[PDB]
Amino acid sequence: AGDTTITIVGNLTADPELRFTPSGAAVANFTVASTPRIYDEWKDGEALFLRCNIWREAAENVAESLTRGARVIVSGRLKQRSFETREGEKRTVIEVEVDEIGPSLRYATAKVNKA
Amino acid sequence: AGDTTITIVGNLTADPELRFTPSGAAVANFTVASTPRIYDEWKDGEALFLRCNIWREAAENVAESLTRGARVIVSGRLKQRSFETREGEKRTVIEVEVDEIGPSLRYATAKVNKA
Amino acid sequence: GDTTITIVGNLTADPELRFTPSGAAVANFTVASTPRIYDRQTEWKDGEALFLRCNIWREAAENVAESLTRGARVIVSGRLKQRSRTVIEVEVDEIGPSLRYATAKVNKA
Amino acid sequence: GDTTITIVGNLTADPELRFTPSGAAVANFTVASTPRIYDRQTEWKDGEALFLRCNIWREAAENVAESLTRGARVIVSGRLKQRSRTVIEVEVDEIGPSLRYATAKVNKA
Repeated sequence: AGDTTITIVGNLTADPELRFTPSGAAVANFTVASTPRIYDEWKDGEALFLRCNIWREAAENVAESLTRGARVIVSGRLKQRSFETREGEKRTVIEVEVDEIGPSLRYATAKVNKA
Repeated sequence: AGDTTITIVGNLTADPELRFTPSGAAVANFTVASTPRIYDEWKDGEALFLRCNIWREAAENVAESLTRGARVIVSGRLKQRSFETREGEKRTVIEVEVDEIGPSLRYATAKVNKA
Repeated sequence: GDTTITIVGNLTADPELRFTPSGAAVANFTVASTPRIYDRQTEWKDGEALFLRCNIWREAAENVAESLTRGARVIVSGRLKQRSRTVIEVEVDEIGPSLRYATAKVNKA
Repeated sequence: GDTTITIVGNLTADPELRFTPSGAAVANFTVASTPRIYDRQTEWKDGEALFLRCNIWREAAENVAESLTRGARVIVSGRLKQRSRTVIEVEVDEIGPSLRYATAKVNKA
């Protein structure tokens, strides 16, 4: 189905965690901190931390290509979930299923190596 | 600062709530339910409910132009917040500060009236 | 895999409605998006102005034809496509009148 | 107020680096985005292929020049702008190599 996609630019809060599923598929998890502009001065504002995940090869590349602090351009779709019941109440979580990710060449360089 | 914007299409979970601030400014709140495609059949999947808010005039127009069920195209920026402390723990909320919103002409018509 | 974009702007003129030889409806129109420029506390101004032509099909274009006219403010979500010289247009997925400076009485099908 | 878009694709060829008469660096390149087509359980295929030319300035274009070459897969975030006949290009805000089929050793400034 897909729908509702977003593009976010920010830095990894920590190194990408690459763990393997029993089926052989790799999963790369990382949260992206997107910290805004400035003015007059210059003031960092708001900030948005989004939990991301990517699989297969893309996941492995990511794991051995990015580290904590890396500024990246992320594209993917937004996924939400909700909780409940009469003894406590309503909780909401959200994540991004990354379609593509790359380190930003805004404040850095990098020598790419296709396979 | 801005940054991280999104565009979502969906239906209002309920009529837009228009309340007035003591300062005279109007606030329009509404949550958008974005329910996905299908196939083979046809299966509604995932679903994403996003709390939106718009002010000033745009807010008032919205309030007297849209109702529960209305299919709309929303554009704006994503805003997140986080909670905490040693007796309970971590909670996260998110909202969209609408820049522009309009009813969709995908499954309907509407006669617009500029002011 | 398509490249999607969202654009806000006004209709260069009344939407053009036609019918392919098969019967399918087709509406062509162009949106003029005018930018932001500032100085903040020293007067803002509008930008270069971007003109993107849009196409919409089936029962949706029939809705555009019926609701939108010249100079209407609209928000468009679609996919960039380039023709065959060779221009870049937008195949509309969703479109509706912006409620920024206007109200509207919607009517479901 | 600008119209922003995100595009994935490969570099039509090595990036073109030049310097305005003032000294500012400028990199021009074009991204070829190739779509998705399917049948699901009956073989998928790629689409029409969109070609958008991109420009990037200052110390960022100097980074593009140094990291990207012909055929590299990249993800671009920018703003649509139309020139003066009259074409539509993308003024890049951020760009980096897609890690879909490749790794990379980044190096902060």
